[PDB]
Amino acid sequence: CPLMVKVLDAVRGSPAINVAVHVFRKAADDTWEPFASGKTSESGELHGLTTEEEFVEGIYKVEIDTKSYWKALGISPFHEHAEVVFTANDSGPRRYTIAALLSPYSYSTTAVVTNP
Amino acid sequence: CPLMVKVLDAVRGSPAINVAVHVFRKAADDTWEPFASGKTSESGELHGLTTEEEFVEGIYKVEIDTKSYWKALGISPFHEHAEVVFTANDSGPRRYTIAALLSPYSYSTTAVVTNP
Amino acid sequence: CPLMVKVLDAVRGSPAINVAVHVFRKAADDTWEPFASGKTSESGELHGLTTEEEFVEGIYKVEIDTKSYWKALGISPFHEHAEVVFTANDSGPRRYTIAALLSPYSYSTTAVVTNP
Amino acid sequence: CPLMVKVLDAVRGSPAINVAVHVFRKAADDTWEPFASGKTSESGELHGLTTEEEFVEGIYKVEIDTKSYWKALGISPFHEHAEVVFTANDSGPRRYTIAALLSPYSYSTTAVVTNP
Ligand SMILES: C[C@@H](CON=C1c2ccccc2-c2ccccc21)C(=O)O
Ligand SMILES: C[C@@H](CON=C1c2ccccc2-c2ccccc21)C(=O)O
Repeated sequence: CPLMVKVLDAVRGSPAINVAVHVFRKAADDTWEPFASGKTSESGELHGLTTEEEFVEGIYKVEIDTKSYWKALGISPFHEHAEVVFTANDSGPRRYTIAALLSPYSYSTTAVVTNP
Repeated sequence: CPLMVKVLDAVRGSPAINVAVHVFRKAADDTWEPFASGKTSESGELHGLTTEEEFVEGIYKVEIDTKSYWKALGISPFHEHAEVVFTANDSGPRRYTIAALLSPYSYSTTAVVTNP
Repeated sequence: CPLMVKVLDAVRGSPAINVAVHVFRKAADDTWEPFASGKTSESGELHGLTTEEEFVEGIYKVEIDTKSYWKALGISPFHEHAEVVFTANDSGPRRYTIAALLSPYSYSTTAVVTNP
Repeated sequence: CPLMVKVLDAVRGSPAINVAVHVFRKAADDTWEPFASGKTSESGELHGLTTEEEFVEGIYKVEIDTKSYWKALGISPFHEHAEVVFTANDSGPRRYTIAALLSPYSYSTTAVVTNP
C-alpha cells in the first residue's frame, strides 16, 4: 500500500470518519485525471487507494472533502476542502502517508514518506 | 483590504519572504480563472490583492508557491504548493486573512475572518 | 517590545480574546518565578509584557490559559494550557513573537523571531 | 495501553526517533511527581508507559525533549521541549494518544482520545 490517507478531528480529538477523499493525477496535457477515491474508515484512515504498479511517477492531488464533514456535524467551516498536491515516486517508489488535522477554520497536512 | 495573505517559515522562525501567491476564482464552467497575484513582502504579507468591489461572493483558491520557496533555501520539500479553497460570504466578517505556516513536509493554513 | 504573544481560535477563525497569559523565568534553584502576565486584547495580542532591560538571557515559560478560554465558549477542551518554553538569546533577532493557534484537542505554537 | 506518545518530524517527513519523553503527575501538594519515561522507537512511537491500574485520574504532563532531538541533527531550535498538560480519566478510563509534530521553530500537539 503505497498511499494512505489519515484524517483527524481537532475539535473532538477523534478520527474523522466517513470523509470523502478524491485522488487525481496530472495528465500529459496538464489536466487532472481521476486516479482513486474512497472514504475514511472508523479509524479515520483510507487504505487501498492504489497499488505499487499503478502508482507511477507523477504529480498527484489528494482532495479531502472537509466541508461536508463539518456540515454533517452542524458546523459551517471555512474551507471547501483540504488539498494536498505533491510529486510522487520521482526518485523511485516510496510509501506515502498523507495526514490531515481538521478544525472549522484551519487545517494542517503532513506527509510521512518511507522508503520500502 | 478584504483579502490578505500571511506566510510564516517554521524552520527559520521567520516571515516567508518572496513567496509567490496566486488567487483564482471559480468560473461558471468550473474552471479556475486568474484573479490576483503577488509575492510576500519582507514581513511575509501580501496586501492589495483585491478590492471590496471586485471580491464578490463565489469560490476562490489561494495557491501559495511553497516548493520554490524551499528550493531557494536548499531544503527538499514535499508539496508543490499550499492550496486554500473557500467560499466568500457577504453575511460574515468583512476581512479574510489567510495565514500559512510552512515546513518542508507539512503546512497548516488558518483563516482569520474579522471586522476592521 | 522584545516579547509579544498572539493567540488565534481555529474553531471560530478569530483572534482568541481575553485569554490569560503568564510568563515565568527559571530561577537558579530550577523553580519558575513569575515574570509577567496579562490577557489577550480584542486582536488576540498581548503587548508590553517586558522591556529590553529586563528580558535578559535565560529560560522562560509562556503559559497560555486555554482551558478557561474553551470553557467560556462551552466547548470541552483537552489541555490545561498551552506551554511554550525557550531560552532567550542575545545573539539572535531582537523580537520574539510567540503565536499560538488553538483548537479544543490540539494546539500549535510558533516562534517568529525578527528584527524590528 | 492507556497512554501512547507519537512524534513526527515536519522537516524530514519522518518519525522522530529516539526522542526522550518524561511523564509527570501532579501530586496532592501540587508538585510534579515523576510518573513514567522512555524514548520513541523507530516508528516515532512510545508505548508501554503505564497500565490501566496505575493511570488513575489526575493532571499529567508529557514533556518531549525536542531540543536534544534537533541539536543531534545539527539544528538549534527555539523550544526547550514540547509540553502537553492535561487532566486524564476524570470521566472514567480513556485511551490517550498524544501526538507531536516538530519543526525547529514550531510544534503542534494533538490528542486522540478513545473510550475503550
Ligand atoms: C494579521 C492576522 C494574523 O495573521 N495570523 C497569524 C498566524 C496564523 C497561524 C499561525 C501563526 C500566525 C501568526 C504569527 C504571527 C503573527 C500573525 C500570525 C490578524 O491579526 O488577523
Ligand atoms: C503517518 C503516521 C500515522 O499517524 N499520524 C498521526 C498524525 C499526523 C499529524 C498530526 C497528528 C497525528 C496523529 C495523532 C494521533 C495518532 C496518529 C497521528 C505514522 O504512523 O507514521
